[PDB]
Amino acid sequence: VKNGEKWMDRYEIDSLIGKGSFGQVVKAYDRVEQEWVAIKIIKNKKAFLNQAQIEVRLLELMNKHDTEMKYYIVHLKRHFMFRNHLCLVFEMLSYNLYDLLRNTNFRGVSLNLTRKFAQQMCTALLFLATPELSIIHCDLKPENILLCNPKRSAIKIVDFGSSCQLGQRIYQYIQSRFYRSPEVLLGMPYDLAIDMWSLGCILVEMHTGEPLFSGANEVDQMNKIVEVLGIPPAHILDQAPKARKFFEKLPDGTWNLKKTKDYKPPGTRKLHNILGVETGGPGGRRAGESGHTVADYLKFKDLILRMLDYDPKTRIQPYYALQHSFFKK
Ligand SMILES: Cn1cnc2ccc(-c3cc(N)nc(N)c3)cc21
Ligand SMILES: [Cl-]
Ligand SMILES: [Cl-]
Repeated sequence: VKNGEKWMDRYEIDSLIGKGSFGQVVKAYDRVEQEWVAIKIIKNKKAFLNQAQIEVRLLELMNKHDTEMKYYIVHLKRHFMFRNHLCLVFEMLSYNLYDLLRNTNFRGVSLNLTRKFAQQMCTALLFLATPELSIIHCDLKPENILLCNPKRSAIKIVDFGSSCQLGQRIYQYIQSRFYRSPEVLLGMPYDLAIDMWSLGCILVEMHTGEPLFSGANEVDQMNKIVEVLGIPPAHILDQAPKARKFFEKLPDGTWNLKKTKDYKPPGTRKLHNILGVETGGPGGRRAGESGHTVADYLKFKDLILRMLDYDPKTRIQPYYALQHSFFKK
């Protein structure tokens, strides 16, 4: 697709904004509404088309529920078929939270800005947890959270390409590795709690600048999690189909790691130190900055650890996250 190209007496293609496995996204001028739009053009291949059809049904499903909380999700304006490609038309948005991290030279944004992102994302998750919706994003990460305007801190989630309703799971290998939940790593059946896990991983990374758990593969990933959170509870591992990819069961001291050729011991890389709760924030770089008091850090550490609960049934849901002391006055 070239700049200038006109479609159906209606769309004037300008440029490529984004590319994907799914196809590509372009900045186009809508001649009818008299405004710029983002067009997500799916490749004319069964695989992407079928997955894109599910994205469109889930977005259309969301647009049917007018309430406060639906406005944290990219608005699908319309979709249509053209030159044998499915095309999704969305409102134009700005750069994503990865680029934002890139721009801070991976030094991270303030606890104050992290909080504003956190509250918006928790609100999105509460909206998707609507019983008649019950949508699991399955690919929450900085790159899939966009700024609404480059001047401002308003954010919106994008890419429902992997999304599925509760009990419409297709693939068991889902989520970006860095943001993959234990349950999905362990090959267990997954609910909306995996997005909360991802959100935990994301918020820490927005403030520190570096991923919380940057596994180079699933075995690596699980060890970097164990470094911070220790061994997962017996009852979770007893039920896990891929427990034995990572751990070994014995009679006494039921569960332990499968050591390879050599990370820190289980639960020793304390989140306390990762955050720099008592040491002036990440790399001490927040020493004496306001809204970076130890009281402020500890509230965040609590909320994050509630988000990184190993147990998805006791892991903090979105409603109770919004009512946390981290979001008070
Ligand atoms: C880069 N960019 C600017 N405005 C946008 C609006 C939407 C999208 C977009 C939405 C969905 N559902 N999936 C992908 N992969 C991209 C990207 C945008
Ligand atoms: Cl990333
Ligand atoms: Cl995925």
